[PDB]
Amino acid sequence: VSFPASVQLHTAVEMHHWCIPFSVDGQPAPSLRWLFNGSVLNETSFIFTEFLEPAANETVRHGCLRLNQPTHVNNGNYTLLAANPFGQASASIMAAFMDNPFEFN
Repeated sequence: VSFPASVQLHTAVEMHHWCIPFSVDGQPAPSLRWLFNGSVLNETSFIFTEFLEPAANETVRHGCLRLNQPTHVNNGNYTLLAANPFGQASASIMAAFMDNPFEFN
């Protein structure tokens, strides 16, 4: 069972944590939904919505659709849809996180 403490460090590396910045306003507070290339994007533990802190001033809410482990499969068009009783809005953005994989001939 019992033995001495051992430890090991490696070369520091930058992760590929990305953020698609967004702002959302409306009262009552709207609901959000994302689309990836036109279809519902279901949030996982590696792709999820995250809000920044509320200013104390405005009604807006700022945040990120965070992507912690993106690869070329995640390259595409992203849309955020918001809706409240008084109206519905949408905004598109194209994003690329990694080049497309090399293919031989």
